[PDB]
Amino acid sequence: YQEPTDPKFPQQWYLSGVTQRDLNVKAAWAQGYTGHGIVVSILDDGIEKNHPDLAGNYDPGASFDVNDQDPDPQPRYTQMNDNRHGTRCAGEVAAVANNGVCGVGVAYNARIGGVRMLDGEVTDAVEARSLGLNPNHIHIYSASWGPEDDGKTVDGPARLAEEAFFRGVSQGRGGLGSIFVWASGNGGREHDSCNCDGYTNSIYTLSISSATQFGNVPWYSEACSSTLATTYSSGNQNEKQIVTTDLRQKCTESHTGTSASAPLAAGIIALTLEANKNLTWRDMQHLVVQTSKPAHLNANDWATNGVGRKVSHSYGYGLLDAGAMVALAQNWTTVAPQRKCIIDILTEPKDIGKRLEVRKTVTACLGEPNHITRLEHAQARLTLSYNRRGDLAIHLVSPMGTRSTLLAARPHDYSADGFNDWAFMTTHSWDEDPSGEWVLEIENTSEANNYGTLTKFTLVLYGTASGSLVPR
Ligand SMILES: COCC[NH+]1CCN(c2ccc(Oc3cc(C[N@H+]4CC[C@H](CNC(C)=O)CC4)cc(-c4cc(Cl)cc(Cl)c4)n3)cn2)CC1
Ligand SMILES: *[C@@H]1O[C@H](CO)[C@@H](O)[C@H](O)[C@H]1NC(C)=O
Ligand SMILES: [Ca+2]
Ligand SMILES: [Ca+2]
Ligand SMILES: [Ca+2]
Ligand SMILES: [Cl-]
Ligand code: NA
Ligand code: NA
Ligand code: NA
Ligand code: NA
Repeated sequence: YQEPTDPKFPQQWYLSGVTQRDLNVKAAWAQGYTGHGIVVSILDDGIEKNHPDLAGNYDPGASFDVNDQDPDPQPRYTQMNDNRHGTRCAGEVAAVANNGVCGVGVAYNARIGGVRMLDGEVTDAVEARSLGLNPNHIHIYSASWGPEDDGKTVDGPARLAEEAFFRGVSQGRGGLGSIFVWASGNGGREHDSCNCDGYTNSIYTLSISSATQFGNVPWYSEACSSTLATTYSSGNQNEKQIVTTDLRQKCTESHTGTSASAPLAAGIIALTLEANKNLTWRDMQHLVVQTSKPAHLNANDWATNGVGRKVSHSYGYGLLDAGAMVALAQNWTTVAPQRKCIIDILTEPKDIGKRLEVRKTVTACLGEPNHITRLEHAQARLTLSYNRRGDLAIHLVSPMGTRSTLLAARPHDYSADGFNDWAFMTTHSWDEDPSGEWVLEIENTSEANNYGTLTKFTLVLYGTASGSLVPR
């Protein structure tokens, strides 16, 4: 195998590293996987389709302009170069290799397109038409943004966009399901807590956080239980950043944030899909859980879950490992159909006050076709009132003892509107048996005499009843 000759490939440290601080992408290339036949679309501010490092892989069938309602996602050029982000992300996935220009994409033989959707008012219809673009042609969608990362917003897909997620994972990709890759957020300095973002908090999105070059949690990172894994991105000014294509046929060395991590993951998922085109949307999440690597990622919350895997709210299961992903994909056995076990927990509303604990022992739908012995995602769908929402912290403990943070205190969130059937999601109990005692903890982290009431707690379990591996 001959590594790329592109002039900035040596600067793509998160691919070309020889120090083991990389995504292990060369190992996938050397197994023969480069993204050939796979189609990825960047949901963002447009894509410079004539960029010298994108044109050779550009796919009009992976593109649309939902801001101006036409097929051409070319960015709107401005003095401040506002609409450059989709072009940066596109090159992360699929910049052309061995052509003397900039660097390379993770999946440098994949086809790449973009939906111009963020350069205008982002409505529910705009979101739905983007998520649902050409779902039997596009395999993988990459989205780096969501509701405001101000540390005080709770929002997610409205009805059309949520319908687009369900249609995508159910009928998309010939019934195997669209793969939606999401950035978990850039709200770290606002103390944002990313289960409050219903896009990354969705089970239908494969959610990705960031690590700095020296292996630390970047200033912009949001911790939450819905995240599944990590790719490298930017950090402090002694740490390198992401190197990729830029607007006006240029090359940047200063692409940053969790919004630069999701495209790298989308590229790795493209290599993995080339290795096994029959993988379902759930299969892909299983592969990420099983192959991602905690080693040398620094966090104070690494915890071993009930099946022996280390998990962090900053990093999920750790750094994506492209060589391991493509190796495990090749002989992967499709998972069983998804079961869903609904458990209404409360027998009466509960005052929250300073602290509330709710304990319930469940059988996880024993005796039913939705019996789950092998968990995937779990949700605590909560309806509660509180006088100042950001003073709340919420934890969920599984029968195996895994403590998922559902919500951390958000100092800027002054809302008195509480949570209205908000489906807080955790990935940290993946492959555990969910039968037994679950514990929900709601705590007032402030010294103020805050008040409110929990009126509904639905525990929703997803998973199967077959196929488990020996614990790690
Ligand atoms: C270098 O940085 C470049 C600068 N760039 C500027 C533009 N930008 C940006 C602009 C707007 C933005 O707003 C948003 C805001 C949302 C949240 N939703 C919630 C539902 C709401 C409609 N409720 C109802 C009841 O009907 C409409 C807004 C979602 C997304 C979103 C959705 C999808 Cl499916 C894919 C992607 Cl990608 C984003 N997007 C997020 N980001 C990102 C930064
Ligand atoms: C894809 O997986 C399904 C489910 O196991 C199987 O029935 C089908 O034969 C597979 N298709 C290919 C082309 O391998
Ligand atoms: Ca256009
Ligand atoms: Ca190149
Ligand atoms: Ca956020
Ligand atoms: Cl469902
Ligand atoms: Na965000
Ligand atoms: Na997700
Ligand atoms: Na444990
Ligand atoms: Na149990």
